[PDB]
Amino acid sequence: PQFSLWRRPVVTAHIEGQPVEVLLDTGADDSIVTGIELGPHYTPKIVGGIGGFINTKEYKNVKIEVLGKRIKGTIMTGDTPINIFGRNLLTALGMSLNL
Amino acid sequence: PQFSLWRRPVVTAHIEGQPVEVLLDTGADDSIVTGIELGPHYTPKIVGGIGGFINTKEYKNVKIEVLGKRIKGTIMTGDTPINIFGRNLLTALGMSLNL
Ligand SMILES: CC(C)[C@H](NC(=O)[C@H](Cc1ccccc1)C[C@H](O)[C@H](Cc1ccccc1)NC(=O)OC(C)(C)C)c1ncc[nH]1
Ligand SMILES: CC(C)[C@H](NC(=O)[C@H](Cc1ccccc1)C[C@H](O)[C@H](Cc1ccccc1)NC(=O)OC(C)(C)C)c1ncc[nH]1
Repeated sequence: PQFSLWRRPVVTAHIEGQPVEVLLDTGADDSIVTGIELGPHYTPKIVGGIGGFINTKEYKNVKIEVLGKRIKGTIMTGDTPINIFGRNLLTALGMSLNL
Repeated sequence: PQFSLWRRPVVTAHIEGQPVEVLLDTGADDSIVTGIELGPHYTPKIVGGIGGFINTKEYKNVKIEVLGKRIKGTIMTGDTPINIFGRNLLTALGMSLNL
């Protein structure tokens, strides 16, 4: 599809069956979400942005369904004020920025 | 053009004469640059990032040249880890996000 950017590109995705709305972020390296419980097998991390750093819980090989595609990829869960899908999940779907 | 998001979409902008590497960001409602100072006539703002709230200096009608275009926009200066061109300049340039 084409997101023209006059509204925030918010899309509904299913992460291991849970339904969540996420912002398609070209400015983020990772996809950080909150509100899904994915289990005790994570690698602890810390990522930065406008306002400072945040501790994350990284999970690899996660079943993701977003925009008619189904991919497997790394999602981080943490206290992020906005759910985000960064370039690691946008490249898996083959999305791109066009001029 | 098309940017495939495998590498961070950073380009060169010349904000009112001055050269700056900026990140093409769809997750951003505004554009915030650091390391340039645009002057005393600004309106203070607060915007929220991932680590929390920052204060920015907002300058309206800033002439910009990115890719082959000469546009005018609102640029904010503040404490960002990376210079970002958000949805207000991307729509001005006419860029889209596609799958
Ligand atoms: C939530 C994350 C995905 C996103 N942050 C990033 O993409 C940031 C952008 C950034 C660039 C340069 C310095 C600091 C931060 C990247 C992550 O913080 C850091 C970058 C970094 C490296 C070394 C020390 C400190 C930071 N990278 C990261 O976590 O993952 C990689 C893929 C590079 C290993 C962000 N963008 C906007 C708001 N938050
Ligand atoms: C470049 C900044 C503006 C950007 N922040 C935003 O886009 C933020 C965050 C956001 C993104 C997506 C969905 C909801 C909220 C919106 C801005 O913070 C705020 C909205 C807001 C203000 C006060 C309290 C709460 C929200 N917008 C803003 O200052 O600019 C306008 C002119 C649109 C009002 C950011 N920081 C890190 C990544 N993106």
